Amino acid sequence: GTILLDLAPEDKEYQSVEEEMQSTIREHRDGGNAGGIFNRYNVIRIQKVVNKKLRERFCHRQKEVSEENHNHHNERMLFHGSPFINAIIHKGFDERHAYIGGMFGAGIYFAENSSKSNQYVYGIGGGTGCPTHKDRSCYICHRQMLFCRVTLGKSFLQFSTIKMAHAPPGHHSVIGRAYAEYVIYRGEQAYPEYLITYQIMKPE
Ligand SMILES: CC(C)(C)c1ccc(C(=O)Nc2nnc3n2CCS3)cc1
Ligand SMILES: [Zn+2]
Repeated sequence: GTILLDLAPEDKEYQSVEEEMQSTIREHRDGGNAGGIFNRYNVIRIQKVVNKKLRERFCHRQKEVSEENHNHHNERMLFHGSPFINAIIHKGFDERHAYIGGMFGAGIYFAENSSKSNQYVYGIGGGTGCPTHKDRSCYICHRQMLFCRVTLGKSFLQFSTIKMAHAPPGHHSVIGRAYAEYVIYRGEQAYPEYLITYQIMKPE
């Protein structure tokens, strides 16, 4: 099944992913309620997910999208957080477990900003936080999030909240607008490329 490759801190690839993660921390409108308070992550581990069934399904989808998007994937690296990352890296994304409460409909959601996704690591609104301390801003418990290859194909820009079950005709994804949220409606338009294990760090 799924094989995890551990990246070394010396690898440029490691240093790019951590750079994307550290440099996209923002202040969120809920004052850090869901995701905690921090200016930095402490990155513990970065692992590359290798799964043959999933790579195959991703590629397949990727080709269909290319055809309808002038032979462009429009692939982006985006974050995703969920308390079921473990099911994700073994069975892929599953739109049947879509974010029912999502602003732009029932799809699978991704962020440019790591701090956005981190808000969903323990559940929606941050849930009741970590299992041990029930603390959404815990600094001890290890969190995991995904930095994913996401096939956006042709994106539809939505500036209003609106329940969508699927992308608009001729489109493969929705970009919704504070900051943009990227939504896909098919699980195979995302591959969980990097599994990041980390902590949020208490500001000094
Ligand atoms: C399994 C349950 C708890 C239903 C679930 C529901 C929604 C999400 C999710 O959408 N997470 C996420 N990661 N990055 C972003 N988001 C949404 C904003 S941008 C993850 C898990
Ligand atoms: Zn904890």
